[PDB]
Amino acid sequence: ELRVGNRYRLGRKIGSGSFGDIYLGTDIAAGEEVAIKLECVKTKHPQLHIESKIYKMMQGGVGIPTIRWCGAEGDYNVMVMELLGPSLEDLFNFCSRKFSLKTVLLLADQMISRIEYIHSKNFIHRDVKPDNFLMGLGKKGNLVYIIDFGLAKKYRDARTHQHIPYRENKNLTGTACYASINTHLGIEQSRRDDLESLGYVLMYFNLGSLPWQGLKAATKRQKYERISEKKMSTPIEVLCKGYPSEFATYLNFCRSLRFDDKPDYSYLRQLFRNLFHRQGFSYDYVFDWN
Repeated sequence: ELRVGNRYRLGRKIGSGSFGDIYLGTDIAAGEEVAIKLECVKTKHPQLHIESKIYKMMQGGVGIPTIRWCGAEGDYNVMVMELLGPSLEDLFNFCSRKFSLKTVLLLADQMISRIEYIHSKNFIHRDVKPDNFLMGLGKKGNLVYIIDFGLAKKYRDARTHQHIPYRENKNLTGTACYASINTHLGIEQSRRDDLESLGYVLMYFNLGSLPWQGLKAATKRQKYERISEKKMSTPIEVLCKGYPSEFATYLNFCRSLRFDDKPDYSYLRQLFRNLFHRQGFSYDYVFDWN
């Protein structure tokens, strides 16, 4: 029987992540289902070990999955991960690509907090998108988790908190559709960029689409140019027309942050909390899918 170590039976592919695919796993003894990420070792720049280290530095945070680095069985590096529930994109689809305002705001409160927590541990995520947020299981089915640290980067020194310098970006980039304007301009990402991307995710949930999705017959690398140009030419006020002004205020705030600023996470959450409460909502974790 093909197993990881002696413990995790390997199953079918269940998805993709940064730098490697994900397969279903079954603790032969415990019966518990896990996710197993595999990275081919044939590369001069391996990433999965680094990613496992970041997860380990985040462990114990609310909404951070538990992982196990297992080193290299033959041609693959192996990381075993807590199996979570559906992603927010999956749940958006279960909801026929319509979320209520209450659900968007329930999600927004937790997603800002998840990003704040990563930042508190000295990293930026750099690939904020719907598929990297997933709901927990069972008791923790009301908790939003954030996943995938393969593109994450330290933005400040752990001992001195000296911020990384403002420079042209060197590292690989996340999805074009949710990238910040600074990323399109070739500047190193910092805390502000993670939060700006979250603003595009929230407006995606509000709209069902973003105005820069949908593309032209081209080289694909042109396709990135198309997304960049439409995003930069679309004012936040046009993007957010017809939705509560807090979504536009949120995005303007993130765009106006200085590179090394500590974002006012509380302000951003409070914009949405006071909107949520003005509608008579309660933070009772009853999402549309419940």
